[PDB]
Amino acid sequence: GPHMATGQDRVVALVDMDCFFVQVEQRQNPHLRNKPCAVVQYKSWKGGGIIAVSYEARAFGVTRSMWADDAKKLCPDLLLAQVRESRGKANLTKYREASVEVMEIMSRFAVIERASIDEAYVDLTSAVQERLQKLQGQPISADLLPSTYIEGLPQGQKEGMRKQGLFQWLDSLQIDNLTSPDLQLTVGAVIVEEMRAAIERETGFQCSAGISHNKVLAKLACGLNKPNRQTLVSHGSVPQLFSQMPIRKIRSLGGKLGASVIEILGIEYMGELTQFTESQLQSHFGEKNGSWLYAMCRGIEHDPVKPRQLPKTIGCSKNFPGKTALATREQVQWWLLQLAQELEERLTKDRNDNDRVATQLVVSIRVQGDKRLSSLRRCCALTRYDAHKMSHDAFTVIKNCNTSGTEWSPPLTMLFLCATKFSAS
DNA sequence: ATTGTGACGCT
DNA sequence: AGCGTCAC
Ligand SMILES: Nc1ncnc2c1ncn2[C@H]1C[C@H](O)[C@@H](COP(=O)(O)OP(=O)(O)OP(=O)(O)O)O1
Ligand SMILES: [Mn+2]
Ligand SMILES: [Mn+2]
Repeated sequence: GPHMATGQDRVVALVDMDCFFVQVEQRQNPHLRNKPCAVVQYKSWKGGGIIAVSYEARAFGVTRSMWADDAKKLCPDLLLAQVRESRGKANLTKYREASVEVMEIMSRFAVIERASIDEAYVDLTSAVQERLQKLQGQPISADLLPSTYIEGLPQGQKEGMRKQGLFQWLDSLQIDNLTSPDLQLTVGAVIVEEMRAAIERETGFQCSAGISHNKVLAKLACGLNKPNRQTLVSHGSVPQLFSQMPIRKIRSLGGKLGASVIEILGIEYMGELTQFTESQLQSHFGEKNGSWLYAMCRGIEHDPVKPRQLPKTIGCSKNFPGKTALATREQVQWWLLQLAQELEERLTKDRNDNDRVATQLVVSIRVQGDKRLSSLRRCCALTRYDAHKMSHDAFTVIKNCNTSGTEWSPPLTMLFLCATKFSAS
């Protein structure tokens, strides 16, 4: 009823760079622009593993996780850019530094939560109030929303439809009510157009975005119209949108929890969750998950945009699959040193840029025969940014996992070093 | 023989 | 603390 909180208090956007690693390589190498092309890691096994794919290449069926040899079967003219190799492993520095370029621009407009290397949430609530006060009642022109889709419109050529839906939306707006959530979302979308224009002018990178009242809806919205477009998902659009939305498409429901929601309740679509009481959902999925589901299927989520532009952890990982598994102590020591040297480089740079020091070193490994991705995770003190010391300490901490009696058994299929627990410096 | 990350929850 | 889930 009237006391029914509608979860319409905030304006939240999710900005995601289109095929980000590919764009980084296309900026650097103009020969790759506007072409089917992908970014690959390594090159020996089946041509390398594809980790990013241009939209031209996606049209042929090329996807992430595909081997390059197989992608070339689908797309014989596919162009490839290789991830840099340093110290025997893939090194993602070029893409981290490009991400920082973009995040720094986004931070001029509003508070950002770095959600991954290529995407960030934006809390636009205060920016919208400021922009509304600056407007003082004038209507919002379609010209201010040149790449915006209004989800669910029009109702009652793709660009033609986009413009029809946008006109229907803007005609319907009550511009004189500064408290209308729909108006607030629209102004948020204006600001996000400006943000996206700034990113493209100052980096060359294009991105898509979602604008809604919370992070889950903003992330869902972002994927509705890609690439190089943005989508506004209003509170009112939620019943129709969710009525045919597979549960696995909502952030955090793509895994075993979503599968159990489907199996236990006997439903397929997000909207079907509205038929259950909060207590019913809590009984199946726990107190937190149940309350979250009960609100989220109504379009309501309260998870804040956290003020956090930097990663909380700095990690270095390598898999050693099949016959590359490590079977000698020297092999284990040498790779621990390689990882620790990349970690030391990145940490020293982080301490200089961001005025902080890590204090905990996490060491994880995967043993051949383990079906788990991580077999053992142990922590030690990180007291100095010294690669030899970090590697000696990781060895000291994992050494009792060798069940042999110079050899290493069972052979190691993964090494992982992660610097955590940062404190101001 | 998806790899290399990175955030967060549970107990 | 160590392990598990989820998504890029
Ligand atoms: N499994 C992975 N392994 C390594 N890198 C990955 C993996 N998944 C995603 N990435 C990298 C490459 C991507 O360019 C970057 C951003 O991821 P993501 O937003 O999901 O897709 P994308 O930016 O490549 O295309 P788009 O967002 O337009 O669909 O992170
Ligand atoms: Mn992306
Ligand atoms: Mn992304």
